[PDB]
Amino acid sequence: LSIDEYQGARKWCFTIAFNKALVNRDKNDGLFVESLLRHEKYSKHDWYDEDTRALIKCSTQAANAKAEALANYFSAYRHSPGCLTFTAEDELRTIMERAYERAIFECRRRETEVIIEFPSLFEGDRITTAGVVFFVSFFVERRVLDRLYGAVSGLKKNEGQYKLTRKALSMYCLKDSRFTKAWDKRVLLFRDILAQLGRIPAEAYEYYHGEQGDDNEGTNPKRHKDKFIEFALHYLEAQHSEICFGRRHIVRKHRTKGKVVVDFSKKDEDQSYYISKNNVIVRIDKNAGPRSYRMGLNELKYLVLLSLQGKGDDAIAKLYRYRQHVENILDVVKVTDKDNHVFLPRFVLEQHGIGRKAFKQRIDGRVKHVRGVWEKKKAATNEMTLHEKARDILQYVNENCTRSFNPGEYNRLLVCLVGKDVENFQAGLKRLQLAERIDGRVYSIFAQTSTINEMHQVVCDQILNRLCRIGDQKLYDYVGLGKKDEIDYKQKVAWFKEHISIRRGFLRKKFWYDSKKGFAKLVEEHLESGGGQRDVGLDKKYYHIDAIGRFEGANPALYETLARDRLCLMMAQYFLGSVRKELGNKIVWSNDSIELPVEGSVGNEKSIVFSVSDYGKLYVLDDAEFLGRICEYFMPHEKGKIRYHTVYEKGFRAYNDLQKKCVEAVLAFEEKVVKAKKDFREILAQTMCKEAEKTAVNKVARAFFAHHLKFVIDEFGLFSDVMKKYGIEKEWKFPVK
RNA sequence: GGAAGAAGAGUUUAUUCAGAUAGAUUUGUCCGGACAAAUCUAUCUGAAUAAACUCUUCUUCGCUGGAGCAGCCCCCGAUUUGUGGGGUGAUUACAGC
Repeated sequence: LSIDEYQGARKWCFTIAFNKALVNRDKNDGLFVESLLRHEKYSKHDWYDEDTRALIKCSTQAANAKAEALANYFSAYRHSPGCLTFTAEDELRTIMERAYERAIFECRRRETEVIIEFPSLFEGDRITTAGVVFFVSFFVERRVLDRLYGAVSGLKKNEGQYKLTRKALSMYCLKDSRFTKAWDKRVLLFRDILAQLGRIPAEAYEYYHGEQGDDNEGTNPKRHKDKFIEFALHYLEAQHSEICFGRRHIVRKHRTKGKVVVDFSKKDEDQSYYISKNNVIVRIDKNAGPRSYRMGLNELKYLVLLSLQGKGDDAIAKLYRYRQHVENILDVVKVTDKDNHVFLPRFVLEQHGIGRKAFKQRIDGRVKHVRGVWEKKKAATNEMTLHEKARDILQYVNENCTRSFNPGEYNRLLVCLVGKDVENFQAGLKRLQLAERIDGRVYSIFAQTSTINEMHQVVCDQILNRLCRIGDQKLYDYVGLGKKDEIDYKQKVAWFKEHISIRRGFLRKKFWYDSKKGFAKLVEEHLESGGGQRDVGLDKKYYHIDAIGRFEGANPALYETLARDRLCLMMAQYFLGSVRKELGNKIVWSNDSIELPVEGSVGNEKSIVFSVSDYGKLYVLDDAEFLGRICEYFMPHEKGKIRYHTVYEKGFRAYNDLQKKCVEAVLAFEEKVVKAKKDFREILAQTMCKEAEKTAVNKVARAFFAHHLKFVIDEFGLFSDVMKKYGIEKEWKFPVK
């Protein structure tokens, strides 16, 4: 349809389409892959062949150059004549044919019409408008593609074949609706954190909804375990760069047996952190060299809280200093003061003579503790599990035996005891008695008993009797105070220097010195003031018990579980608000919404409102200051909180209607001035207008070209009058619109 | 009616997503017309993360010496997890039979 003849001002609608394609490419380069993989990525089956899939995956970043080249040719009448023609040798021409064939086959699966072939062929090296619209189908949304499919293109003419042509070209296009990116890591963290935070604590579930006898996870779940540490470590890694915690892996007498090794490699996703009784290992790498420490939960929660206030990084610096200070103390142990005294462990201080304890007090402390443990075990006979009882009974036999039991023999005896086959135990005792490994007294005392409870009671009686016997050196041997020390001091000091740990409560004294408030008050004040502006979904019924006294009962536990849980809430926000880099810092959270405030008047009413799903990067979303500008210049009357859909449906239409009429006029002016005269603002430079006015007109043109507006108000009037000078005038009602 | 760890097989519970099917509202295109987007309300498939519950296979379950600056427990107080004072015959970033 005179595709080559179509030139000059008669064809300008492609210009804005390619300008939009450029800004879409700037937002995301992967849109090409997404459009090519629309039906396969989130679905079970792929109609693409393996070779076609390999071609699509390998073909990346080359197509955008071709798109940019075509945009330049369509943009200007002056230059770039040979861009349109392309060789059939190109692989892009192969993948286009494959995709078009698959799409037309899918449309033919609709068996309504097969009579007429849909035209999409490119004649030899040249490409028709069908090829151009098919190519620009990628990188754009549905509505712009429909507008370009309008009467501007000659294909729009309605026939019986028209509907199938509309479907085939639009097959690989993406709707301007959300199409939210959902497989990102941060979103999958946020959803699970919220879901787990919506669960009943165990202790409160035991009573409030507690049943006299006890569905399960069915209706109102119970959180069996707490996962505060896993989320806190993820947040700490995400926020800062230096910190990377240790991780554990498994790979492969007591020789060459597989033993877990703590390593700091981040290559494998399967690696899980190393937490054993609420201890972690941290790495601080900066400046001269790496360093490391181990920390408890108490110093972890304070740092996690400190980061959110915005002072976190400085705190990390203090950790870097800590080790050095300890070194100084090791030189001045005798000289230094009490504050440095609390830093060093016991054995270091004991050598200098400080903290020595009398032997008799040690004996008295040890013996009563051991006797209390053993008398508790006596009352706990039936309650304990078989695993504990078997070890308890075997301990007496192994202690009585003169020769240390072989590790291999231990397992079979443990299996025999746990199997309730006490006869095998008796047989083993008889076998060991003959060689005299074990005393015959144990065999005599064990023979009568027939149940594990009876044997446990017998053993407890013997242990209590032997503890009851008068003081002797055998008592010291049995309690373990008799052992001597044969290791030099220097090796122990070297080991201690190799392995250091942080004092408990170190962070709290440094900054919150004057504070009288506890943990909960400190969390709650920042939650109310800094802008959490939310509370956990659970009612205060579960987190407190009214009947029992406040201090009495299990209430001291739950009152803390709330105080930490609030912190978790804030962390979840950081995993969603950080999706966008440009905005997301000015964003303010409020009651399950996300609001972006625009000052405007001194009274703030120009705020815009997103939902959680809307903030997920739909194609409609953009940068920050452009929103304020489009609100200022267009639709001034509306005030108050505005749903983003209203701005989307109002401002963008006015912007497009203005821009099309502006660009067509400027192109016509360029053509006319080029004809009258007989790139890079050469015409505007030729104009007798002032250089400031040249800058104004080219700035106004390039602003509408780049889809962002930053020009001042006065420039548009100058552009209007200079355009009027050439004799072509049209009114767009831009100001006070 | 043994305990932890690993590999594997599943099972069902609650939130998200993609492609399709209807209803209302609303906007803009064409010579009253269909169409094109959107926001809510129901329908059908499929996919991913999390929690719990079964089954199969395997692996380890000892003794000696140093460490309690870290993790646990009792006194003493408290809108509560405290650089207030006393224990823990060791839980291990470890070394030897």
